[PDB]
Amino acid sequence: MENFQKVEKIGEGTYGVVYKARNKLTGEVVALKKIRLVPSTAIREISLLKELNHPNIVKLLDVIHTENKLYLVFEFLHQDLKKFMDASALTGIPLPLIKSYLFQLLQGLAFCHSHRVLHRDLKPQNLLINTEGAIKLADFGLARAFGVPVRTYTHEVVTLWYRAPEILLGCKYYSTAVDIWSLGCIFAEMVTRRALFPGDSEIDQLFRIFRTLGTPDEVVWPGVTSMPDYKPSFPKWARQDFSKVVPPLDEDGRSLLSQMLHYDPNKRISAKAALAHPFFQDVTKPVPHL
Ligand SMILES: NS(=O)(=O)c1ccc(Nc2cc(OC3CCCCC3)nc3ncnn23)cc1
Repeated sequence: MENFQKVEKIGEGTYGVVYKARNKLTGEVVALKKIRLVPSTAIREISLLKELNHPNIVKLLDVIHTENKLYLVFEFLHQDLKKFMDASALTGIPLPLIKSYLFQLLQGLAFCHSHRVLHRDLKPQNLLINTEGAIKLADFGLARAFGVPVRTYTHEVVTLWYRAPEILLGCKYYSTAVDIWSLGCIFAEMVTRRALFPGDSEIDQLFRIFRTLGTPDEVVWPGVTSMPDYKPSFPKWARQDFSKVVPPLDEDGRSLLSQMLHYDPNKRISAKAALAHPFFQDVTKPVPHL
């Protein structure tokens, strides 16, 4: 900590407070995360994350494990997608910039997924943007290293809006498909300027998904009915049209979105396949206003 002069609180992250800080010796401006907790397995896992380098992954600069405490030092980025969505809500983020952002995030996912590393907790607050038009994923890999709690150290409720249905149904093992689900949710929210599934409990989250995509059954999701938290008693809603769900989105975007939101994680499109989808045929990289 003392190697760093705290500039300001960015805010309270999943695992502890996050600060903009300056490296008092190198001049480097960084995001400093204190990890609220020791454990040798978290140490070796975090150490593996140091090598997982990609232009759309927030760079982990250093792990500081001193005085039985853990700090992570990241590349600093000045804005998150939530702030940027809020800032541009009168008109929406332009479609070419949505496409650029989705394309870059899928490249980041594809890279981490090829190394068997998952995010598990994608959300506008951990998608970070710069002035060169780049978008980057923050906190990749941390969930496996430390977990995902219900509440933060500060009692802020962790959001369920981007949680994949297999998680809500009590899947014990997560696949890369959970990140594709979240990213699809974020894609829809960029387009409509409304969260897709703003649940405020697990059942509310599940039943919001169900009311939009239809209650899943054995037809669309082989094995759904034997999942831990599946209840035969769930109401059986019918699916709605994507035309009604994400209106302005064109037929390519709707078609991609549909594949990122398949119930069965095995049927859900991979980041690699999604990058080849016709939706990206005219992708470009605009500069955002910021
Ligand atoms: N002003 S802002 O748009 O809210 C914003 C958002 C994000 C940052 N930077 C940030 C934030 C961050 O974690 C966030 C997660 C959500 C709670 C606040 C900390 N991790 C990071 N790694 C590199 N930059 N960085 C700075 C400002």
